[PDB]
Amino acid sequence: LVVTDPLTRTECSACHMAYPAALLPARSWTALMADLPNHFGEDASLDEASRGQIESYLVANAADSSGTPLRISELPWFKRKHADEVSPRMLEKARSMSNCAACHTGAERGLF
Ligand code: HEC
Ligand code: HEC
Repeated sequence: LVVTDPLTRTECSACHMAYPAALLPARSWTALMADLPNHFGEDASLDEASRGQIESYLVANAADSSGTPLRISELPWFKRKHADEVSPRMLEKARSMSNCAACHTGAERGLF
């Protein structure tokens, strides 16, 4: 779906779309939030209080929440579904499978 949390939407849309919490399990969000200085080659670090607040939201709304991958793009379903649907040229043009909006026009609205 859609990141509604203002702090998360603000801090985590700085270099890419704000990935919805529901897309990763809690342990993956915790892992990512624990090493923001070394976040996929970039320094995404935050002040501690903010880090904990964002992490709490992500964990509470995670894929395995009530009611260790680091990438959505490495999940079993993701690999399986995109293998059929994405040409090598589509991938070349989008530059990375992380760039959901290059292919999904409604990504920022939770529409895939
Ligand atoms: C720039 C300084 C960044 C900020 C701030 C945040 N992220 Fe990031 N993220 C960044 C890069 C360079 C990448 C790799 C992109 C690529 O093409 O390989 C990522 C990737 C992610 C991912 C993985 C996407 C995927 O392939 O499935 C996630 C889940 C992610 N980032 C989350 C995330 C969060 C929660 C952030 C705020 C704390 C955040 N990112 C900030 C660069 C930057
Ligand atoms: C182009 C290079 C793409 C990028 C980058 C991402 N996606 Fe994608 N996705 C793409 C296509 C052509 C399709 C098939 C469309 C169809 O209706 O059949 C998809 C499919 C999905 C789906 C649906 C999965 C299913 O159960 O069938 C989802 C949920 C999805 N894509 C999500 C997604 C995310 C989160 C991305 C960034 C991390 C992302 N996609 C990138 C093409 C491309």
